[PDB]
Amino acid sequence: APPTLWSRVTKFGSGWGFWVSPTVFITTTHVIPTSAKEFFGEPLTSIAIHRAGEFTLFRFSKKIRPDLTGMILEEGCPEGTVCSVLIKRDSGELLPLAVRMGAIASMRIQGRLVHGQSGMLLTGANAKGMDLGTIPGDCGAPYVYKRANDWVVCGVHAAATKSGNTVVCAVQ
Amino acid sequence: PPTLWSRVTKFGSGWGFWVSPTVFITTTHVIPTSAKEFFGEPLTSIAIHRAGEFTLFRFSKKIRPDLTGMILEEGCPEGTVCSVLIKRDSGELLPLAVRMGAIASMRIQGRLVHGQSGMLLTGANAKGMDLGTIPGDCGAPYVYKRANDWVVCGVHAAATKSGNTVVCAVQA
Ligand SMILES: O=C(CCc1ccccc1)Nc1ccc(O)cc1
Repeated sequence: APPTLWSRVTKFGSGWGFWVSPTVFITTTHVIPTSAKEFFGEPLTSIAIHRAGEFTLFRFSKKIRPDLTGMILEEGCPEGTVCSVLIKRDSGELLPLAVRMGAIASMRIQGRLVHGQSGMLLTGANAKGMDLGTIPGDCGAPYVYKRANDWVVCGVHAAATKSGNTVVCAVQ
Repeated sequence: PPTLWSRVTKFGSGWGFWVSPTVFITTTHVIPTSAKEFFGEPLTSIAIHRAGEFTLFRFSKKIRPDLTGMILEEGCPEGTVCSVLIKRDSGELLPLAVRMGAIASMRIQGRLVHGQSGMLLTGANAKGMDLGTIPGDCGAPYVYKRANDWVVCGVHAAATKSGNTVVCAVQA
């Protein structure tokens, strides 16, 4: 995946978030620290926060990441698109996990109710574990795919099944 | 915290895999043709067992005492979904699901290669995404989980232009 998309993946609370532009940061709702009153040197009062279940978007009053260009964020992707989940793991290892996207679903994962775009990992037959699949620490990692020359981002990692074979992408 | 990924090591024109502290396996054509020592050990003290495009090195001291011994078998049953553990010079880890078929002699881009046939499950073309293999990937290992155990069953030897068909070189 291009160096420019890996530069947008930022360690955040108990998981990750993604810079769409200089002023727009998206994450997974449950990774946000519940007491936090300041983000990147800016108070709560100076930040626009749109929340839809497990998807949260922050828009700031000034350019946090002026090194960045605005890119396309969409409400999920067509059924059968293959995406990469841009996962950072221990020691500057970068894990772009291949996933085949399916339909909008509502599910129960280990007691919690989750809603988003379901997908199946293309890494192996049994994704359970950290070598071939996801860990709770990967929440907020972005779902991206290439189309006609450009790259699109279409959600953030919300959950994975007991077996690890199914993941859920929270969408706008 | 143990990891399979720690066993994948840069070697000659590609990669190799540590099966145990004393046992390293790779693709025969990536091995350097001019050499006196490999991992600090003089070739003097290295057993080399070649079977076509599969080579095994057994060292006379523990090069990786941090590792336990793993199960190595001569290929896997037909229809087993394996994972090819590709490391890139970018710092990327790319585990791709492959459906293994029959032992075969294959025309792959001009040349004849003997090993276990497989088909990538990412989709007929990777068009710019991390969904297929490149020449530099040769020597990467084929693994799958079976009960409580990882099995390694050979090394990445070749792939077709379209990238659909792959050959896993096996012990024999
Ligand atoms: O669905 C899969 C592979 C699914 C699979 C994964 C693990 C074990 C068994 C099966 N590929 C696909 C990609 C692109 C397409 O267009 C169609 C299919």
